[PDB]
Amino acid sequence: GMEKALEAARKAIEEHPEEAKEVAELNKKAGEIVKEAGSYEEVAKKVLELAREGKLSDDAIIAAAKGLAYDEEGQEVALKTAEEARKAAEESSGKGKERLTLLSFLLRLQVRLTRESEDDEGYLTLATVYWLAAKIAKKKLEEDPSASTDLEGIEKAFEEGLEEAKKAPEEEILKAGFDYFEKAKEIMEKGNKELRELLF
Ligand code: NA
Repeated sequence: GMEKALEAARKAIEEHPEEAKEVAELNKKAGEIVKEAGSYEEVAKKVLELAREGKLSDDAIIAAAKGLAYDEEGQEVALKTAEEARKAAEESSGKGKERLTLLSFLLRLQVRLTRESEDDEGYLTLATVYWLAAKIAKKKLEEDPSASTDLEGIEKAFEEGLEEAKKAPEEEILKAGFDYFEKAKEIMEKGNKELRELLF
C-alpha cells in the first residue's frame, strides 16, 4: 500500500508547494552545515559528544541526523554514529540517554529515506509518509510506558506506525503532509541555526 500513500504525499506537495520547497531547502542547508563543518568523521564525533552532553536540542539532533545522512559516503559514517549512540545511550542516563537515543534512531531513519529515494524530491515525498508513521509510533509509546524507550523499542513502534501509515485514508496522509511541512519548517530553522553556532 506504499504506492497509494505516496500518491497522497504528492498531492500535499502540489497543494502546498511553497512550504514543501522550503522544507527541501532547509534539508539541503542542514547537509551543507554538516558537510562544511569539517570531515564527516569529525562532525559525527562532535555531534555525538554534544548530544551526549545535553547540548544539542531535539531540533538540532533532527537537523544533524539529516545532514549526516544526505551523503552516500556519509551514510556509512551515519550508521556508525547510530550504533555508537546506542552503545553510549545504554551507558548513559537522563538527557544523555534520551538525546543519544533520538540521534541513533534519526540517523538510521534518514539513511533509510536517503537510500530509498533517487533524488531530493523523492526524499521529500517518502519523508511525508514517515512523518505520519512517527506520530502513530509516538502515540504507541505514549499509550504504553512499558514500551522500550530503547532504540530497538522505538523502531518497532515506528515499523508498526509505518505499516498503519501505508493503509491510512487519503485525507489522513494529506493532512499529515501539511503538518510535516509546518513542523519541519520550524524544527529545521531552529535546528540549522543551532548546528551553525555549535559546529563552527
Ligand atoms: Na562533515
